[PDB]
Amino acid sequence: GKKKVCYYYDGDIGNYYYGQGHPMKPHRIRMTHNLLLNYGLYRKMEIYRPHKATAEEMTKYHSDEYIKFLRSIRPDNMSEYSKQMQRFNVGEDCPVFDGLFEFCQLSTGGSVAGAVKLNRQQTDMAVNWAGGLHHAKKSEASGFCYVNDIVLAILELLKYHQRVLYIDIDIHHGDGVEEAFYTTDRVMTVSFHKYGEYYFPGTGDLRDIGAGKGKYYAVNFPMRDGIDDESYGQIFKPIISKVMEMYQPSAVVLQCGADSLSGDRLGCFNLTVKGHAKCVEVVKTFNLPLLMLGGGGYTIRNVARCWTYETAVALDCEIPNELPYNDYFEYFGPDFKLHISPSNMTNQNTPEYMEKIKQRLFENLRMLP
Ligand SMILES: CSc1ccccc1C(=O)NCCCC[C@H](NC(=O)c1cncs1)c1ncc(-c2ccc3ccccc3c2)[nH]1
Ligand SMILES: [Ca+2]
Ligand SMILES: [Ca+2]
Ligand SMILES: [Zn+2]
Repeated sequence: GKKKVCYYYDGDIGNYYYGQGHPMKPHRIRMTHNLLLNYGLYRKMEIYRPHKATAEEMTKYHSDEYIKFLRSIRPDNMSEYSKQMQRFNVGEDCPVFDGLFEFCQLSTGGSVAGAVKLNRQQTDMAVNWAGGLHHAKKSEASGFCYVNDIVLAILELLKYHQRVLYIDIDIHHGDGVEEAFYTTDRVMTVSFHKYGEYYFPGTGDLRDIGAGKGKYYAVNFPMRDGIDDESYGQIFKPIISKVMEMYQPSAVVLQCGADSLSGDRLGCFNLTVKGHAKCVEVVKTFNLPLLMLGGGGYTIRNVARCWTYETAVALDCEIPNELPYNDYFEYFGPDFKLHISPSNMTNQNTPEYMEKIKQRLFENLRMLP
């Protein structure tokens, strides 16, 4: 029926600045919080402030060398660590900024706290919008991510769950999560993303299905520019339903990257908030312990709308399209509405392409015991 939702948020998260012109804007999490608070969602869920994850917690997946570098690097001592910066991919994409390590601790802290809270059966859904940083590697930062909170949270769930299902609806391929569990059947990583012609991160081919004991436990749905609600909607439920039937998981982690929305400054997809939220509703019908994370998103007004609505969906709460007054009301102009309209962009994904990729995916799903 209606489930218990635990929400994680640190009031300071919005103060971390990546640098002038960088598209990663932590302020989008404070806009999200302010919007869902202003709609009255605080009355229906538990709000918790996440702890600052320790180097011990982070090293359950990451190397000590990489975590020690992260916990010591600063804009002032930058010149000293020139070699280490290159080794760990800290530079233009993943800059060195004031409070970098603290930001990682808060982002991670909520994901691991949600996994613990779910493990103890104290909640049915845990939400951490500051998490979902799917590109971070064992000893390397990548695509604005430094610590892979998702991998750490999955490692936490694996303590009480034999099989965990990871679903990634960000526009980019969830490389870091896929790589972490590429050779195990204990975690199945299913990712829907845009693919081809030097599009970040370069990975996510349909033919990438896992290795060793993890062969057939890595699923990838490569899409082209312009995918709409209708096209995405016809593939998501059938793939997820088959993955549930064959894989039979006991816990689910769903990364909700909003960079797959219409008009995103870094994305080329054309989903609306109702189309994006349809994925949360689909996953929610299986009534399995669920951890909901954030991820991509540069058009911060659309990110705030999307995650406010997906929190409402998780609560089975109907909220009006008319936006309530809030601390960032001017960002949502000139409509001041919660829902967004799709653009006139061409959907390169022909329905036949969608059905062909889906067919090949189901072939691979037949290979599970
Ligand atoms: C959407 S924000 C997000 C939030 C949470 C989790 C994930 C994401 C995400 O999708 N991250 C990946 C985004 C793509 C990275 C992509 N980079 C590359 O392709 C390569 C880099 N090095 C070699 S190739 C990129 N797209 C735009 C820029 C960019 C633009 C302006 C900048 C101005 C200042 C400084 C840096 C900047 C980086 N970089
Ligand atoms: Ca994805
Ligand atoms: Ca796997
Ligand atoms: Zn992304």
